Amino acid sequence: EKTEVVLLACGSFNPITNMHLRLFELAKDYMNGTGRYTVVKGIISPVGDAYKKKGLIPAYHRVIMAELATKNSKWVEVDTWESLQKEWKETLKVLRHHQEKLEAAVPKVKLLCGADLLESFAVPNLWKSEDITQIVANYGLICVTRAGNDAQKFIYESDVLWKHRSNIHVVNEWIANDISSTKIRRALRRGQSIRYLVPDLVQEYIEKHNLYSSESEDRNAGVILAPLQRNTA
Amino acid sequence: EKTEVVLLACGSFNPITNMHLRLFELAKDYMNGTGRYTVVKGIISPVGDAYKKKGLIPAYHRVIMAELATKNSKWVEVDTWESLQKEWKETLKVLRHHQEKLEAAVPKVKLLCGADLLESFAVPNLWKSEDITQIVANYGLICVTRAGNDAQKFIYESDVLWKHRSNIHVVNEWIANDISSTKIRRALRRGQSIRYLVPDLVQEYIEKHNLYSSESEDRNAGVILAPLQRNTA
Amino acid sequence: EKTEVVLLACGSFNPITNMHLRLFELAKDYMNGTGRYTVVKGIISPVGDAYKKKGLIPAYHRVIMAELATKNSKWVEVDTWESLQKEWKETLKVLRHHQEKLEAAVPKVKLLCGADLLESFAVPNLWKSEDITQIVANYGLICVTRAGNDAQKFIYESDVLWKHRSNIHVVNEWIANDISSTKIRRALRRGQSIRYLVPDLVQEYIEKHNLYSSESEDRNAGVILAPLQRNTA
Amino acid sequence: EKTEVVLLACGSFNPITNMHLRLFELAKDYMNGTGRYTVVKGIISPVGDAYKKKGLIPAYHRVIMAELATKNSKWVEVDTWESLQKEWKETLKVLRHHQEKLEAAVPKVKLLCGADLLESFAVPNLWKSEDITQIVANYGLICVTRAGNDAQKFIYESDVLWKHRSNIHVVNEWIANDISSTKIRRALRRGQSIRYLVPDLVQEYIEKHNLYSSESEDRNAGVILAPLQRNTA
Amino acid sequence: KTEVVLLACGSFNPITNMHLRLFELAKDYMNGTGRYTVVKGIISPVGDAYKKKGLIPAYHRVIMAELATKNSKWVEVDTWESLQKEWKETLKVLRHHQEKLEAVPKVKLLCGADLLESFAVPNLWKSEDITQIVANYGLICVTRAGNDAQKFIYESDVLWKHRSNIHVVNEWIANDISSTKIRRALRRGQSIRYLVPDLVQEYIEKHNLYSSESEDRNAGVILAPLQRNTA
Amino acid sequence: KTEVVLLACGSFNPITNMHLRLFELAKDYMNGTGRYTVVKGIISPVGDAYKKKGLIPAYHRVIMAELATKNSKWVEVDTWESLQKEWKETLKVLRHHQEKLEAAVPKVKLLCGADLLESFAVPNLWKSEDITQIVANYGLICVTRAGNDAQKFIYESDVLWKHRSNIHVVNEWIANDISSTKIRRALRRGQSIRYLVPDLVQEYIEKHNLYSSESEDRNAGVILAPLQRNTA
Ligand SMILES: NC(=O)c1csc([C@@H]2O[C@H](COP(=O)(O)CP(=O)(O)OC[C@H]3O[C@@H](n4cnc5c(N)ncnc54)[C@H](O)[C@@H]3O)[C@@H](O)[C@H]2O)n1
Ligand SMILES: NC(=O)c1csc([C@@H]2O[C@H](COP(=O)(O)CP(=O)(O)OC[C@H]3O[C@@H](n4cnc5c(N)ncnc54)[C@H](O)[C@@H]3O)[C@@H](O)[C@H]2O)n1
Ligand SMILES: NC(=O)c1csc([C@@H]2O[C@H](COP(=O)(O)CP(=O)(O)OC[C@H]3O[C@@H](n4cnc5c(N)ncnc54)[C@H](O)[C@@H]3O)[C@@H](O)[C@H]2O)n1
Ligand SMILES: NC(=O)c1csc([C@@H]2O[C@H](COP(=O)(O)CP(=O)(O)OC[C@H]3O[C@@H](n4cnc5c(N)ncnc54)[C@H](O)[C@@H]3O)[C@@H](O)[C@H]2O)n1
Ligand SMILES: NC(=O)c1csc([C@@H]2O[C@H](COP(=O)(O)CP(=O)(O)OC[C@H]3O[C@@H](n4cnc5c(N)ncnc54)[C@H](O)[C@@H]3O)[C@@H](O)[C@H]2O)n1
Ligand SMILES: NC(=O)c1csc([C@@H]2O[C@H](COP(=O)(O)CP(=O)(O)OC[C@H]3O[C@@H](n4cnc5c(N)ncnc54)[C@H](O)[C@@H]3O)[C@@H](O)[C@H]2O)n1
Repeated sequence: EKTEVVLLACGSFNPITNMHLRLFELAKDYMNGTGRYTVVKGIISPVGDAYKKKGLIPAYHRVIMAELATKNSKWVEVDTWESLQKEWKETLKVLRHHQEKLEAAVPKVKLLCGADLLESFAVPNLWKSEDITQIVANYGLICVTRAGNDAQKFIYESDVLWKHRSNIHVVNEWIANDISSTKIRRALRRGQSIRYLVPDLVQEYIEKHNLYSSESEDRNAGVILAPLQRNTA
Repeated sequence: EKTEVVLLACGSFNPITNMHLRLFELAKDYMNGTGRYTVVKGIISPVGDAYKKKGLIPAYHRVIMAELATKNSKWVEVDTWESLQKEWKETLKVLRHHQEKLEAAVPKVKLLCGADLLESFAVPNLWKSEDITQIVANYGLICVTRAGNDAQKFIYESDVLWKHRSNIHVVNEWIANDISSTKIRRALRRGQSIRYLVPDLVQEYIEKHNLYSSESEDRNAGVILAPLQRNTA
Repeated sequence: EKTEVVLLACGSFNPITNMHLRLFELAKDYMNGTGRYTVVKGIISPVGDAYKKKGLIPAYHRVIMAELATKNSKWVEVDTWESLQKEWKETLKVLRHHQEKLEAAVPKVKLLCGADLLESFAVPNLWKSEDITQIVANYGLICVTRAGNDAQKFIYESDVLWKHRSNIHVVNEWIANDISSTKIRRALRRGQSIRYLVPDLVQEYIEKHNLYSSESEDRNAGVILAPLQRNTA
Repeated sequence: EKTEVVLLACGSFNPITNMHLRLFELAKDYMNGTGRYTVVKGIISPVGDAYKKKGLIPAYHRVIMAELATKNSKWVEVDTWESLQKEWKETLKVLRHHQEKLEAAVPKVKLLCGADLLESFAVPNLWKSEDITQIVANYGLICVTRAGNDAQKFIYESDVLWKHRSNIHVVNEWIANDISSTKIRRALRRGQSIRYLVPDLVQEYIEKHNLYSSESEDRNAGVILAPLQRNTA
Repeated sequence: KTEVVLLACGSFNPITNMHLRLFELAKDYMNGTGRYTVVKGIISPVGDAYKKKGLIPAYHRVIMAELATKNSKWVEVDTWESLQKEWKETLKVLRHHQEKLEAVPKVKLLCGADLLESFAVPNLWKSEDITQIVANYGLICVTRAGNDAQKFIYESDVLWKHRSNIHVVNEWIANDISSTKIRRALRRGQSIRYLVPDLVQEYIEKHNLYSSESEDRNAGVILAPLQRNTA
Repeated sequence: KTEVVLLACGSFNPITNMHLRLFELAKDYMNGTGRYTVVKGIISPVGDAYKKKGLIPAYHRVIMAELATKNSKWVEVDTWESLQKEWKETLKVLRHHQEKLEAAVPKVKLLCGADLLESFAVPNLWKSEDITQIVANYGLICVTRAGNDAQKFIYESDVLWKHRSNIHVVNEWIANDISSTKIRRALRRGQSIRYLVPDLVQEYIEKHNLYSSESEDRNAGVILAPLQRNTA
């Protein structure tokens, strides 16, 4: 009766934090709460290094931190397909990849994300307009956020999003958590504690290997983010 | 050279969450960061049932969760003295109890709190005025908050806090993660997940004893908060 | 397939304005837009004089203004049942009266209101707690507003509303209005035009009978609102 | 004794809405209210197609809607001069034309506008600086807005406007209902009701001719707004 | 062109650059409409009978006001209200000054939005006093929160009805040197140089006028207006 | 207890009660920490080579600064910077004054508002090595009403955060925003600026009719010296 859903979260996870994990908890409670869906699985998909984002450390490490973070998760797992791509892959292709994989009574894959990601649809050249359309019309978004009217507004201001609003589920986050990866790296560079902001095993892995520093933050400096490069050219 | 410091936090811890542990980490980085102090220990002291606060579940439950929460901490521990007293004890007595206990070169106990508690100083009949003075003049306050200017202002607006401002340290939390006990109890009453908001051992203990509910929320309904009863009469 | 719905707006309509009529258009588009409902009728039900609200003019006139306002509406009508009650009737009973009437495959009546009304649920004694419960659980509320996180938040802070959140639909209204009856009456007493804020026929009816003045505003001065008097005593 | 005044509003009126008409009502109450003026007429002057604004439908439709909107008004009418010119006309010329036309103890024509228009004086190349000076110095400006202190600040920040401020009247709208033309088109594209947001005859005219759509919104896409083209090149 | 006399009542406990600033702002504004001509400014310190918490001796407040205006061509201090052994309503102070001028310029009350909004504080003003002040004299209300004052006026049928006699003067230079904050600064021994005129600063320092003790004067005592009007 | 000298660089166009208030606030703060003793305050107006739009002749600015502090027991004016032919970096001004004191030696600290601090992010306005040296070897006493604005600006910058022990954020609780810009605007419109600046500065401006639409246009279109030098 209810539609089975698989939550897919793409992102750089640089590094993964408690907020990324909360995203799944919140979305699951929300989708299951509607009485219309059954969340069967969650997937964390770290982006490959060809994404070229500034300060992005090696994919293998981000994949290991995510596995450590979901070690004790009964329903959330890590998928490495994206991390292994020599050519950065569009989110639309990742969704397609996962939907097809499930096909091989079939659960539907929905993109799990936050407000920022939804709003980035308006950054020039970051997304191919046709991609935005197929993502909302054929897959769906589960957008979690502390600024719900911020997202509702953004959806209202765009004809394509408004038209497919039935597939964009905005999930309010009442507990104010804004544990960004960027503030974690900043904390690490300064020798500050990040305990209780990221799983214990992740924090331990990061400190053991000094993964984050001024130097790592410099990776890809002056380089153009893959999507931008490819959509402008 | 450096003044050694023991950070003490009184509160209901109903229940303890990642945020209370996070307060300790933050306060310690800040105090050690000044170069003028060395934080040798943190103490979590749950309030005894005589506090009579609404929704306050039994102290043994709150103490065990706080103990489970700090089990894997190397410097934060729980002290049960206050929870075991038959009569509710003023924060100043708790600070004094602990300061004396250390005398037996001697570390200074300092109160660790959020802006809310600092602000509660103005609540009529909540604090004896000589208490506030002794606390800030003889012990000290380490006030952690996301609303820095709020606290700075509160201090600026009181002749006494301002006079002793050198003994009051406002610590800014740039990684906003406000996991209140109230929001946790609300989530629990609603069957929502609190995974990653509190230590796994705390969650497991909450689950096993089905701790928070509409009925628990009702405890002490209509009773008058202990310090209010005492200071009024 | 789709659930048929009848929207019922209770209120003083003192006087009815363009925003009251907008409520129906918005709600209808929203409900039919979900693809899960079919709005078959709108009902404006002006409150009887026994409600005793300060400044409330005779019900006969409020009913006439509502009739004139919906003269050209194909689906929104006026029901006088409430206006004729010698004893003020609780909204729950009005809802019940209309649902029973429909039972003579049966459409469901839902209360159409704005966020102000939803929030009035917290005014001490204004609403019987069990009434609120039965309204959200057995009928439903379609709440329109320019402050949706206003309403969303109000629902999140109440266990009973949250529990029945599936029966409460928040409809964002992006075209920022704010045309309260109270400001229309203030305008009239000041001899200001209210054309284009209310239907032409309503404006003309008001002008012809000098309905609103300082005298009309004093009606019921010093009298307690019916629900308050009945729930307190 | 009292200076007679003719309020003139230039604009695209694409489409006209209840808000554009309320604007005249408010300004009239204000100007007459001061005891120093007598408003004898209001003129809506739709901009011609040569303005080249994106999404601007043909002037005949906009003029007709505007006439339908004012058919039932006793003092506000539509003037077509501006729209009949082959070349887009500077607002100052439109004002001059009308002042001259009245000289055929003579009423003063004053520009009637919202805050948006006022603030557009800062847009690079949108207005020749001598035009601004002449408009405010020789005719006058009646600025109706819900952001009164906003308009006041904009005037304070400009030497030109401040110097002639006695000829600028900021009228506060306390009964806000910002029904922008942009939001009306947005609603039309989406099949949403606009009943009670525009005069019934406008609404019916739009509906009979299916006026707004994705296609109309594209008109002049990529074409440079006439004033910009003129004052730049 | 109507001649206007700006009358400012209040504690001036102590007078600050902001109070003086009020006159300059109002003058430029009224004179700027072309419909008026400001001829004089009168600072009138309230008498000690007002009984407001922290109010120091009128002798000092009068003296500081005089020092503040010593070099003022058009603003002066009127010690009448101060020498009143019985606290006088603002209306009566306006009358006193109107009647004094006829022995003809119109006296208008100069003030801030606080004072205007205080019309809503229970029993602080006799409603007929409000009506007569706005109706028969006029308010020149200076403020940084202009919409604060406009909304307050819009919300009251009485003030609205007399809106033409209530001139709201915006002040765009965000400065709010309240007396309260000057006292606070002095109790804590911080400098207030450049927030009040040099002579008032020097006067205050030389006599250690403000303190925890001076702040406690009249503690627990009801405000004159509140007493008279409630009983 | 470390002896300190507060040095304020800026256009001072014109100086107002607020710039003066800035010194009083910082000195009270610094002395109140019980770790410092503020011995002197120096106001140093930028030279005309700054080329900032609306910047009137440096000589007038210096004189108003002198009149403003004529009665100041501890704050004085220094024309060295205004007399240089080429616009001088703040780092060089600080250095020049620290070297002048060396002739138990007092430390010169830059006194500024949040704007200047935040200006560190303006592209090409400051050499990054210059920022590091100013904060590491001299220090910043930043006065402001938006304390969290500044605290946050510091928190977001690794170099500033790193040297935060040398950056003191002093909260101004008595809002006192008398910007030079608003003073010039008021004067152009003939409004009174009495009690916004010291009486003597006010009298001087009046006597010389200093600010006008015309002066406000000085250097119109000219690129600010730092931006010019750092882009080339
Ligand atoms: N297909 C395309 O054209 C395209 C353009 S960008 C893009 C993908 O978008 C991603 C960008 O990742 P990133 O590093 O910028 C983001 P990051 O990895 O930090 O975020 C992962 C997810 O968590 C969300 N999130 C983060 N913090 C919060 C919070 N505090 N509250 C609620 N939600 C939160 C983010 O919006 C995101 O959806 C990449 O995976 C990239 O491949 N696809
Ligand atoms: N001595 C007295 O007169 C007196 C009056 S009240 C009082 C004591 O004060 C306590 C009040 O406890 P409670 O249950 O209300 C508080 P709770 O137990 O929730 O808080 C514990 C501590 O965390 C702080 N804190 C909480 N959330 C945050 C946050 N999100 N960010 C930063 N800091 C935060 C609080 O200020 C407090 O210091 C009691 O234990 C009581 O004994 N003493
Ligand atoms: N059953 C009870 O215990 C109970 C308590 S009060 C109550 C009923 O509640 C009603 C209160 O009526 P009233 O005069 O206070 C309200 P009014 O008649 O002014 O409003 C009618 C409806 O329009 C809504 N509304 C008005 N303006 C807007 C706007 N600008 N934007 C969005 N929505 C708007 C209001 O929320 C309301 O739902 C009465 O009918 C009363 O009988 N029932
Ligand atoms: N002369 C020039 O150099 C010059 C440059 S632009 C210009 C003219 O200015 C015009 C602007 O056209 P447009 O498309 O923006 C007209 P639009 O139809 O959008 O607006 C008409 C008027 O209503 C006002 N208004 C709108 N909404 C509100 C509201 N919600 N509350 C209060 N007031 C409101 C607007 O500011 C405007 O004055 C054009 O007609 C153009 O010819 N003249
Ligand atoms: N007649 C009555 O019923 C009545 C009630 S209160 C009253 C009189 O009202 C006065 C209240 O004096 P007080 O001590 O409370 C006020 P204070 O003396 O501090 O203020 C004097 C004036 O300056 C204004 N002002 C203050 N700060 C600002 C600012 N930052 N910006 C712009 N304007 C500002 C105030 O509103 C006031 O008009 C007294 O003189 C009292 O006699 N009369
Ligand atoms: N060295 C470099 O690379 C570099 C780039 S810009 C620069 C210097 O920075 C200066 C900029 O001067 P300017 O004319 O832009 C600023 P202005 O002269 O107006 O300011 C003087 C001082 O007052 C502070 N201040 C201003 N308003 C307030 C307020 N309201 N509250 C608290 N404090 C305040 C300012 O930050 C500044 O430190 C110049 O002297 C210039 O030489 N150095």
